[PDB]
Amino acid sequence: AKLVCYFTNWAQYRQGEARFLPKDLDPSLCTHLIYAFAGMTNHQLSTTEWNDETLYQEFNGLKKMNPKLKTLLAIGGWNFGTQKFTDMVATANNRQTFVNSAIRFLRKYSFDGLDLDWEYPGSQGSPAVDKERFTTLVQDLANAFQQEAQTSGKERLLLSAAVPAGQTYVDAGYEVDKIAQNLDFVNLMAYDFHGSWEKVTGHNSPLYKRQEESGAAASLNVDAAVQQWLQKGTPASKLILGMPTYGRSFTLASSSDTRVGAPATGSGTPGPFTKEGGMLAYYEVCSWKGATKQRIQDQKVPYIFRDNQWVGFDDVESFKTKVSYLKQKGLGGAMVWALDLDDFAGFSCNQGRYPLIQTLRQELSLVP
Ligand SMILES: CC(=O)N[C@@H]1[C@@H](O)[C@H](O[C@@H]2O[C@H](CO)[C@@H](O)[C@H](O)[C@H]2NC(C)=O)[C@@H](CO)O[C@H]1O
Repeated sequence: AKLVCYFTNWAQYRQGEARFLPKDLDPSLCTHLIYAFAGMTNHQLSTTEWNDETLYQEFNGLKKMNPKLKTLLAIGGWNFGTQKFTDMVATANNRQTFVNSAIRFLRKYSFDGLDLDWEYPGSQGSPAVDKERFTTLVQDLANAFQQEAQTSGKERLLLSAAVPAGQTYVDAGYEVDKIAQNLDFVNLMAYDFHGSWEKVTGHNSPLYKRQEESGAAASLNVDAAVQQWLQKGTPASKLILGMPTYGRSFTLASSSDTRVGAPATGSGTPGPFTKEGGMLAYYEVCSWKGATKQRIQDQKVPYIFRDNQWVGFDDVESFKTKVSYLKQKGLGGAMVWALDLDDFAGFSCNQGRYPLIQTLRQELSLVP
């Protein structure tokens, strides 16, 4: 089993106990640690924060403590958008520039691989031609990594990709069968199924559908996303089930209608540490004062409300349920977004450090 965990290079800017610093990294919590995010300049891999080089040395320095650990560098993410990917994959020449830059960069900073997080080929402004060009990029990287291993005698760089759960994005961007041949593993982003971009409440990461759902909505759940990627050609051993350590929040139209599917007027109030309306870290809801928590019966996940604020999130119980699920489906492991949104310092939830991610590690039988 794998436990793939994302580190984010902006968590260092949160205040107080929420500030995530190198001392908060645990070399043996996860099997694979992915650094979010690198960017791109002139079609070439590049840093995005002023101290990335300092953090790269910390990050890969964990491997001194746990020599089994593998690290990857992720390029892209939601905010990065698509234009730079589109421009880089538009020609073989530009892809070659990128691939060669990536190998040099990963070796320079001692990363064990690259995680592609383009959100997404064929969507978010990216043209339809990018579906096949993404296939080619994946093939180009895999083949070049194989070649460099032969030339250098070093262990081959890994290639993974973070991929969407929703059929609209999957079919617009991903030749699933083809890319599965070349990716070492596939990080399924089985979250953001619902959120405050919708005008009714819905859970960030439900395992199964609700009875009231039909049509496309009935596939906006973890089980459907997993089965989608498997049936479209991803080997189970390569499919890594993503898990969120955050929830998605809504302001209710009325505090007297708190159902799943109740009318919402927008994002929930920003969290005191995360300061982003529409999401909250686990540590911002795990002990939410004066709130009312219950479970969504068929979806196997909790929601919590307080006055006109409503939040769908994951807890220890839902993480256990999801690991039981992934094991039943024979998947390659779990992935988690993100280290810094769990109660990494044990300051809020009275459940110790990393209560959610330690649950994943325990349920996968990966405890040192
Ligand atoms: C692998 C993965 O989940 N990638 C995406 C993430 O970028 C995204 O997290 C969001 O990243 C933004 C930067 O690109 C941040 O500004 C934003 O705060 C952050 N949101 C959260 C809830 O952490 C995650 C989660 O939505 O999903 C992908 O879209």
